[PDB]
Amino acid sequence: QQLASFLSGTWQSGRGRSRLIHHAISGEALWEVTSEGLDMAAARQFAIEKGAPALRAMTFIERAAMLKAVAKHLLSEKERFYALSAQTGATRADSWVDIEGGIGTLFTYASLGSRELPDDTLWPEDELIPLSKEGGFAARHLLTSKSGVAVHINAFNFPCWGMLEKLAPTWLGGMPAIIKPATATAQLTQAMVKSIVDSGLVPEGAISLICGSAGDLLDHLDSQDVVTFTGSAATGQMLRVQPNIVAKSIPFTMEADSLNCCVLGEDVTPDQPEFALFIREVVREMTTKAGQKCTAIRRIIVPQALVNAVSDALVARLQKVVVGDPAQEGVKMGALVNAEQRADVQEKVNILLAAGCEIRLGGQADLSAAGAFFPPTLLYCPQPDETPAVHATEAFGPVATLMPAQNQRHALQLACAGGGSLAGTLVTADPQIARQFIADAARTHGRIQILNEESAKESTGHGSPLPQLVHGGPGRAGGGEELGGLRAVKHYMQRTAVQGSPTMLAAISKQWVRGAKVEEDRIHPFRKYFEELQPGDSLLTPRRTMTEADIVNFACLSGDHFYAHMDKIAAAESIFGERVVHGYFVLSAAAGLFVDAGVGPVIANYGLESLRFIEPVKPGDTIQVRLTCKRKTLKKQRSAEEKPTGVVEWAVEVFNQHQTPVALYSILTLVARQHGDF
Amino acid sequence: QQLASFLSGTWQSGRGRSRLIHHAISGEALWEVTSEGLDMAAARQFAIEKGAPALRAMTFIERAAMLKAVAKHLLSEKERFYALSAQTGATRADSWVDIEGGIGTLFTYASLGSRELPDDTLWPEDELIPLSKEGGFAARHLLTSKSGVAVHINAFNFPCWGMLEKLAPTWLGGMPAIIKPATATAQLTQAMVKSIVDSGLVPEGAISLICGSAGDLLDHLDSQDVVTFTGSAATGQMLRVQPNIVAKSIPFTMEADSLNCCVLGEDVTPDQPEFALFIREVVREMTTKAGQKCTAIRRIIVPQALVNAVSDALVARLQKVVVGDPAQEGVKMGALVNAEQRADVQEKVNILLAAGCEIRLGGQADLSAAGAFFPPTLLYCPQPDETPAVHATEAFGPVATLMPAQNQRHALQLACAGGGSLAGTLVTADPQIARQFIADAARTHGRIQILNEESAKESTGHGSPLPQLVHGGPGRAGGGEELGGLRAVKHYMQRTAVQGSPTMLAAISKQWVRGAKVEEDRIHPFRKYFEELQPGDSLLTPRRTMTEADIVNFACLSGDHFYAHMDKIAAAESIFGERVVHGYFVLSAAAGLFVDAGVGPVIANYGLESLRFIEPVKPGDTIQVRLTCKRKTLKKQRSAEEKPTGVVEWAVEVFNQHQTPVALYSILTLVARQHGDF
Amino acid sequence: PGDTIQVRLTCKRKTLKKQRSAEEKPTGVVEWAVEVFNQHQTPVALYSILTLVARQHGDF
Repeated sequence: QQLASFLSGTWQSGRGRSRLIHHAISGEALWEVTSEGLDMAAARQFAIEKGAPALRAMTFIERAAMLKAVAKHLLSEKERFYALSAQTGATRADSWVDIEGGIGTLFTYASLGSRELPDDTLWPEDELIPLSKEGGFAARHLLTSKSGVAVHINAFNFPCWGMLEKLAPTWLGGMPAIIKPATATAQLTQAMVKSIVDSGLVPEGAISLICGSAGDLLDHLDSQDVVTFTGSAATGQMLRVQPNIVAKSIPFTMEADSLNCCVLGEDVTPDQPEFALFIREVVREMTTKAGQKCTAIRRIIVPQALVNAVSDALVARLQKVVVGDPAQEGVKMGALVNAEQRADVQEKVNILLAAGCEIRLGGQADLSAAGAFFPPTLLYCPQPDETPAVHATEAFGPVATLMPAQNQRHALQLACAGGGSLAGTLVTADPQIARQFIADAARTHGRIQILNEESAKESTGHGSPLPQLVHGGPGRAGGGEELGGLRAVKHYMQRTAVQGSPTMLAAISKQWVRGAKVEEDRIHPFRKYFEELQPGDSLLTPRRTMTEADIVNFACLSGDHFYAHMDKIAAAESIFGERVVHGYFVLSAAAGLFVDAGVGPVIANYGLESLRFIEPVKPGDTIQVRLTCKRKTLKKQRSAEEKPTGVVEWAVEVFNQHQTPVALYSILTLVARQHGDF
Repeated sequence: QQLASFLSGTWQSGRGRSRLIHHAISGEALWEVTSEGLDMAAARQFAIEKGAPALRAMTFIERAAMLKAVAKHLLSEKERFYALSAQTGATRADSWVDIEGGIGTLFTYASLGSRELPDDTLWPEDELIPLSKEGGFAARHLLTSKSGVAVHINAFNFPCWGMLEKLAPTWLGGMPAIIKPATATAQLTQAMVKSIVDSGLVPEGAISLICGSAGDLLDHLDSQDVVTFTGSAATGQMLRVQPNIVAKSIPFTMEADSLNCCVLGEDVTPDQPEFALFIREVVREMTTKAGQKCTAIRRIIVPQALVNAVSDALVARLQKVVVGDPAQEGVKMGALVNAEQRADVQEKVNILLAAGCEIRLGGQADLSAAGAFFPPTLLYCPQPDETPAVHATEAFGPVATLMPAQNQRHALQLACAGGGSLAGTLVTADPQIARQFIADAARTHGRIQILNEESAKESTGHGSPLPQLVHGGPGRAGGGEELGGLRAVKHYMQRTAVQGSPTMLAAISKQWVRGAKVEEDRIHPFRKYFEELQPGDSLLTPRRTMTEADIVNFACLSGDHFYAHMDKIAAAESIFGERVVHGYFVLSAAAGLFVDAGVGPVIANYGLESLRFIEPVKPGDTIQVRLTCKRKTLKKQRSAEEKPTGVVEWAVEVFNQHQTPVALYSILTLVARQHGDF
Repeated sequence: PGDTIQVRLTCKRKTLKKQRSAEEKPTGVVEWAVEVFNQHQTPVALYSILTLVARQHGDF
């Protein structure tokens, strides 16, 4: 039964050398996978010529909506993916974390994209940077989608989450994706790809899949392509030195095997709840996914005195875990994905034992059984500082080593001795211990969780990588970063400093910037609908003279009698030298000047972005307000009856009678739209 | 005369194979450089053991102050550097751009560090990310200094700017630097290093210099080290595939040769000022530094009709440039740095001519003269789309090629055909042309300037890389990024997502976060000095009942009679369903509730960071304010008489009678300090 | 209290004023009818205001 790969817009399979996908439980070969003789250059060309322009033509809002629609479509058909994930030897809980994590990642990226990405094909990331005394020359940073292709090479650990976690920012960045999943679990990935292709929610060529060898795809890539890799250190190190990749300076991101630690604080004792939740956390991370998650705990660092206690409390809890076929009731842990994986894990355990380690709970597995089952294994290292192999060798299975520490600094040294890790946990109740541990060991771990009684109530766990947080680490972990929210998007884009006149930068950004040309229409901007508004549509308001009465009345009404406003004697000795107008009164008076009272397209204010008071305002000063449309962001209608609205940001500039700016800030608004989009 | 290298805290030179530094004008060998037999592992160990902890112990404010002090010290001794830069064959203008650019970079990084980096050894980059319904589990990103060493390998182009542009963010990131300058101009770099070492403003081992070969330093590096490279593509590609670098996943940044373009818009005509300033820009970039700056213009893309005009206007302007010894009056352009450089430039010119190019102004140089002089050269390509060598070969000298374009899209294709560039210029007056050009060609250029009449008045130039903007580009440009303001700092740090209870994250960050434990002292927080304040010091204010009178009075005083507040009929048909209290009145009433009136440590408000109105406030609702100290930032005294002040950020949470948060924002304040620091 | 007022302002009459000199600002008298209604559209106030409005073109 050939596993088809989707490339050049067609489902096709290769001929020649084939690799077998076996059922993890049954042991029967149920797929064979090959891509020999398929034209990889044609696949790349197809993705570039039509997928990439179609994605680039879409705005970020449209791409976020496409992600949301794809997330809903995939969620509707989750049962198929559950059935196919059962073939990988994962329980319902493991399939839940994989599939729902993937779909949750898509939802989260869609929400983030909708909330805080521009309604444009270009992304101005920062505010204008002044570079001249007159303000005739400035610059700002843009992010533009790369015109090439993103090549994602995934591991077998998360066939579905591992795809969508890279696919969501790749698509949100406007880049077509070619996905090369790990062979061992490729059959699952294909199914989701099929769904997406059959959804008709994506442009043609926006997604391609290669089942089997990548052939010579990496030899056909150019400067505008990117490569992401997850798997063994050796394979990624081989790919990093690819002559074509190094010649064209192609961005290459690698995530590799990591020795994730779990440090027990010296403040905790067996009587504390911290002890119990530490044992529970370690066992959960060891047993979930048969410890085949890249964030599973491999090293357990505990105080010397506590060792003999912990070694008991784990084993008993680790004894209750039942390893078997997840279909039958009473199994809480499945099997590994492959017999080859089991042999590898056994080899790693044997290496650790040969390098001075003691079995606390069984490390020998049956290397003749049809199922790829491995018993929960706990090892012990009496000399952690004299055994380097415990800090270099990791078993990609339900295997962890516990080691003693002293004086809370030896623990930090042992945590840092990993040579770089993806995740770390410290279990403590003392804030100072947490501070010291982070300050000394965050440089070697990409994620650290401080687990206490308060956190454990709703903690998503040590091993679950959330889409709002970075997934990566230095050194042995590979040196990549992923899933850092919008950070990930910026890996599929080119950052360009654009210099020039503010007017030119405003036109380039399709956002008004300080010092740019404005349009005054003689129609008040708040009376215009979202569609009639343009960035640069501006109003110069009537003036208002600030009086001593204004200071007194605002201080009375607000209750703020701060000495700088209401005490002459003290204000004489202040930096200003006399009593001044309240900053918030300047803001309030400005609002009075520019706001149109009538019922209109403006729905709500709801926001104020970045307020600085530059110059004091004195009685007898006269303020004037320039109100300019800065940025427009359409909001997709969540239903059919909802009022079609858009987010409009307005730059407000408040000047005095000398035209010197006294207040500069931005307000957010909701403006009603004439035309909806269901 | 041996050129000493500063490593292991000592000035020392090597023995054996030596390379000669010649005077660019005279041609006499005046230095010889060698580092054979010097212990590179000892240098690395020395930098790591004492330089790195000493830098890491310092806060960002202290490190910014160290940068500022070093900048002032270097500026005091600039004449020595001018005299030594004269030996490199650079004019006073070129030496000015190099030395003052370097010192300006140091000043700018110091200012940026002082303004917007925390008063701590850790850097929380973002706001708290909620990850639970109760708010018991959250996460935020920290940046921590790497414990290793930064190895900077620089080019001969900017011996001093090229060092300081990397040194300023490396030190601001808390990382020791080992600098390997290009041999050809190493004598200049050494001098500045000497000054720094002799300043006593830096910790011991915070800076090392290697003059000559790097030996086997790259074989001794670990996961916590970083490498930056500038120079030829071949050398950087060789370094990228170093077995030790690829094994330990050591961050490697490369900047390589780029074919910087200058596109002339189709809207411009010879009668327009745009034409003149285009000619002036192209000639300036060609002639400055004898075109040895990495951002010099190499390709000139002009409309077909304009070609014969431009080809004339350039040549005449290019004829007036006098090439000779800069010491004698009437030379506006110096020589190249080396005879080897001259031979290389001549070889590249000959390659271009062999690949179908025509001389418009002389390309043949005297390869027997003592001085490394090269005449200003202008070439012409009749078939730009049929000659690939014009889009791959660059001459690192005063050489540029002009080529025709058509229909404004062929120009964009030719600009993108460079395969990635550091800088690009478009000369135009039409905003739509600028928009199209950016939208289609920003993905292949790291910096683009739109040059018009308005910009040219104070434009710093096409070739000058400013410290607030990114310096880098994809593909042929190397794929690095540098000088992106604080972005650069983050390349020398590890980004770690820290998860846990808000209380633990507040302790870890030394900044109060939403939902964390607070301290109520029964002393009002505004009455405490900066030193007595702690993040988490909080006050729960008295309550104030919002009334219809309050709405009317605030609308009257401010002048804002928006229908949502002052019209019952319209407010009935709004989303809220009845008239509500002004958001700014909620803000003003909150200020009245928490502000202490008395003369005290609080000096000014000056700021409001991020305001969102979550829930409407109705008449008969009662508001209460929780005011908490969020972040403290000490300000270094610029003089001895200045009042010692610090920036304190306060989180303000305004609730209604149901304890539901109606306003969440942050205010900035200046708080006086008891103890100054001169 | 609790009534909501709305105002219709309409130009009622225009009366040009002859310039007495050459430097005087050319102005005209404009009368405006003001109608103030409540939420039931029942008129609660009816009156006229006088105004001086500047002219673009004078007549010496």
